[PDB]
Amino acid sequence: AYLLFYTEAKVAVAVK
Amino acid sequence: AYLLFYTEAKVAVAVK
Amino acid sequence: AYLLFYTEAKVAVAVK
Amino acid sequence: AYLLFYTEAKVAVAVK
Amino acid sequence: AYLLFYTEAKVAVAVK
Amino acid sequence: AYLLFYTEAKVAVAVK
Amino acid sequence: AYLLFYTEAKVAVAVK
Amino acid sequence: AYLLFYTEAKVAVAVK
Amino acid sequence: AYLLFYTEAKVAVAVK
Amino acid sequence: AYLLFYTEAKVAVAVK
Amino acid sequence: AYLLFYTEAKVAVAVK
Amino acid sequence: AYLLFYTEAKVAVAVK
Ligand SMILES: [Cl-]
Ligand SMILES: [Cl-]
Ligand SMILES: [Cl-]
Ligand SMILES: [Cl-]
Ligand SMILES: [Cl-]
Ligand SMILES: [Cl-]
Ligand code: NA
Repeated sequence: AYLLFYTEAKVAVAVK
Repeated sequence: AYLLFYTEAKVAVAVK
Repeated sequence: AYLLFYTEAKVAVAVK
Repeated sequence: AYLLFYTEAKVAVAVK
Repeated sequence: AYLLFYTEAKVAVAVK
Repeated sequence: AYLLFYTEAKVAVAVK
Repeated sequence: AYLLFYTEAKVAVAVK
Repeated sequence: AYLLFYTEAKVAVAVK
Repeated sequence: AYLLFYTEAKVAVAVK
Repeated sequence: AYLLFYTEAKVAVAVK
Repeated sequence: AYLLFYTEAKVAVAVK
Repeated sequence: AYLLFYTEAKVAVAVK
């Protein structure tokens, strides 16, 4: 898996 | 803010 | 676990 | 020049 | 935003 | 500018 | 040797 | 302080 | 492929 | 191979 | 081993 | 400052 960044704006991180 | 890694095992990432 | 940059395009962080 | 990781998502390397 | 490694020790990733 | 990666196979680097 | 970021949390740089 | 990669070539770490 | 910081001296980014 | 940087004028990156 | 950033003030680096 | 790597054998790190 890798770290997925996404914008909420502010940066947030998910794991895929 | 900074990236906080934490284990649930698997690593998860929060933004503090 | 290791935090390893990679690219197959942009870069991502793998969790190993 | 600095090599600065950033994200707007994947990561990219800015050159400053 | 930039992803900047930093230390005050341990190392952390700042989001700026 | 930032470093752009592309497939040429081997990874190759350009600048945008 | 590689310089590999890792986390067990903050991060650290492994020498492999 | 930030740990910033840079290049003048190989790379290097600046402590700012 | 992975982008791995590497040194034997200065640091380089290995493509693996 | 390694990422080879050169500062020519914008930075340029070769794969050696 | 791992790189240890510590205080001596100035930061210092030990290969632990 | 910047991190200087030199071999004394084992590699030593100095902050210059
Ligand atoms: Cl934890
Ligand atoms: Cl805190
Ligand atoms: Cl680990
Ligand atoms: Cl900054
Ligand atoms: Cl520009
Ligand atoms: Cl410097
Ligand atoms: Na969310």
